[PDB]
Amino acid sequence: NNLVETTCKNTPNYQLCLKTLLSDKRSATGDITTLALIMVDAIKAKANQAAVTISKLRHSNPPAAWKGPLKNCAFSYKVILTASLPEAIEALTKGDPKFAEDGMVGSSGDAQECEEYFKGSKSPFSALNIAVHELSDVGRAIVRNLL
Repeated sequence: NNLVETTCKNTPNYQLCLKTLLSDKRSATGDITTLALIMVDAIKAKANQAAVTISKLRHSNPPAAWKGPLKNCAFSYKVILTASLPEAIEALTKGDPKFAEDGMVGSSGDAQECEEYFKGSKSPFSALNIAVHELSDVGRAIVRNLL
């Protein structure tokens, strides 16, 4: 709480860090490594739901325009969920920060690149790409205190 506020001040989105951490029961007691894992779980929750939305979009006769971007975005979310986030969870739980930052750098890039494919058109799940990107950015900054 004291630590939560201070932790969140050292991030590029103070309000998103705080709304995210204060909404999880683990933040009251948790040390900063716990705050890091709470963020990673929030990125994961949004990434899982983007993956679901993409699948639903691709199998329901999608506009020809969305077909490339959705294909590509499906893969980006596969990388976030089965590589980047598990690694960052590995590194916080049993390793060292450094690699968590790598996984948060990755997931932030992948979520933006997915959004970028819709540029010049209407983007079907913008709030979810932006949330994954911004949560990952907050996450990056938290792990970057640890170093």
